[PDB]
Amino acid sequence: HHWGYGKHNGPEHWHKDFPIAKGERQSPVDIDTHTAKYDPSLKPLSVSYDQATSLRILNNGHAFNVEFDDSQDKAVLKGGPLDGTYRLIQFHFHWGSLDGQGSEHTVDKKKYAAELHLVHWNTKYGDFGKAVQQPDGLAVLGIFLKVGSAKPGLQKVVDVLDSIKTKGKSADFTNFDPRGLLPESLDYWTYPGSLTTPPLLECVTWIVLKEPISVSSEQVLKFRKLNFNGEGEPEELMVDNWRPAQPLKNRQIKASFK
Ligand SMILES: COc1ncnc(NCCc2ccc(S(N)(=O)=O)cc2)c1[N+](=O)[O-]
Ligand SMILES: [Zn+2]
Repeated sequence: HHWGYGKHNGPEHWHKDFPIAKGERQSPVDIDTHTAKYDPSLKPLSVSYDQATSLRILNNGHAFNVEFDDSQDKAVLKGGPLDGTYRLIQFHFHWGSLDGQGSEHTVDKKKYAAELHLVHWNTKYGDFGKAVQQPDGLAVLGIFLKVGSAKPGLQKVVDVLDSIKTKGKSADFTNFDPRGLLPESLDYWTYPGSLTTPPLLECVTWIVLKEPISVSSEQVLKFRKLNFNGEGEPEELMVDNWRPAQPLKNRQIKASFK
């Protein structure tokens, strides 16, 4: 009976195994754009993805991760609100059963169809596993998806999904360029928070871009054809794998723009 997204093991249940679920800096949150403070000391975000080396794509039973070689400084996030250098390890998405929901963060209570998470770890901690045990260990860049025009740079990901339909399947996934998933503007909001899945560790500086990317109806339909279950178990479509907004508690959201 492990965690998941259903009535009996979904987000309302997580605090039983992972008590920090009710902690002081949980994610996601609703971004109240009128209450977010413009911070003219915030730097432009530096996204340096020119040398990213993707390796593999994996269905883990919750989402699918595109994993990268993070054994060298190749795909790094820095500046913005960050001190130092954070290395890209994987990206994944959260999405809905319908285009009206699917994002984890919301903007003035608006849900988007999906949300992309590019996960990076602080190089001062030497690796991902050590980084998640630190309050400034990860920087996750979050990008909203709306449905409209296709995102050409996403198609390579959509086309490999039928090869990892069920939990525990993986495939070869080399030479994927994550620059193709970025909107034009790097204007962002930022706040201190957590992983949005168990173990829910409070180790994340969240950087959420204001500008969503457009993906087609066909592209997000292919996400919804994935499965939560393993091969040869009853089919449970992989949809609605998002945690809802959590209390802001004692925190400020900063804006990099007016
Ligand atoms: C012991 O090490 C680990 N310790 C904690 N969590 C781990 N896996 C969670 C990683 C994760 C990354 C990002 C997000 S989100 N949705 O907030 O972007 C959620 C979970 C691992 N690990 O399996 O390596
Ligand atoms: Zn995520």
